[PDB]
Amino acid sequence: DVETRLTLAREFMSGVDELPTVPDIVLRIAGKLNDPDVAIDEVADLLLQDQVLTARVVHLANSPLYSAARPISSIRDAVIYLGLDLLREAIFTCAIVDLFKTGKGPLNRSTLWAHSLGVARIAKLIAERTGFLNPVNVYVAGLLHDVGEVFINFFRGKEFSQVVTLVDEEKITFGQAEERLFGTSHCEVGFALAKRWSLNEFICDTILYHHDIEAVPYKQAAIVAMVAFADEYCTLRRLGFEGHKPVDSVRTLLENHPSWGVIRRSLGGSDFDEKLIVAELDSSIVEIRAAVDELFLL
Ligand SMILES: [Cl-]
Ligand SMILES: [Fe+3]
Ligand SMILES: [Fe+3]
Ligand SMILES: [K+]
Repeated sequence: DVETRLTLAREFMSGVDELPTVPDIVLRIAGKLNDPDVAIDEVADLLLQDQVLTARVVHLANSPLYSAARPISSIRDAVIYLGLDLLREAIFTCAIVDLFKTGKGPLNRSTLWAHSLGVARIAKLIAERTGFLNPVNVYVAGLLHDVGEVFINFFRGKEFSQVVTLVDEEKITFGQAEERLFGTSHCEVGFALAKRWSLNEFICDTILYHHDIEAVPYKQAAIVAMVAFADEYCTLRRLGFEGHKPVDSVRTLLENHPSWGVIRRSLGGSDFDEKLIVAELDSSIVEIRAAVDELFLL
């Protein structure tokens, strides 16, 4: 009954007069992720007129995670030092942050952003460790995964207020509370939204299926599997808000997570040890959380 939930999701957006938008640069970048031979200076040139976006990009570029110890002070430095993929990634991040800032609701702006940035970054780490060829695509799917909660929070806040208090009082997940109160969730709303924005279906499906990887109706589902894992990981390691049923052992859950099999079926040649990946994440999650929390203050 996804169409029932998808129909309800579209009706839920109908009642909003002015719907959120994303910059053309976000859609442009989203569209070009698979083209290895784009000219870096063309990408760089997109920032030229935008002093605010430019300064944001130089700031993220200079962060340890992007730069290491090398000082990035101009955009010219960022171009030379980041290269095409990390530059697309940094620009995407610095432009999409306006979506997460431009509103208020019952959940704090910073809650949704920090969780989304965490998911993006962890999902990318997984992409890298499992040999996935275009990890920026996983990053972008990750950062957008909960764009539906952003919508409900900012645009149907009066209503989301009730989701929050049902969650806080009966200790169910946001997705469960949404299902009960609205008959649809941020998965379906986020899908409807991303479809309205003309985002590729690899992103749309990640938004739709990220709370149950086992629902994806096709075999090559690496990105979704990566972001679903990253979301559950973040939620279980203090980088989230959506809630989770009680777990006997988190490490064991993460080690046995269904995404690992989905990634292996999608990437026939990839050899990885999910035990060591979970261990690595756990060893760096305090640092990851610090970096996330510090980048932009929303
Ligand atoms: Cl739809
Ligand atoms: Fe979610
Ligand atoms: Fe999430
Ligand atoms: K503020």
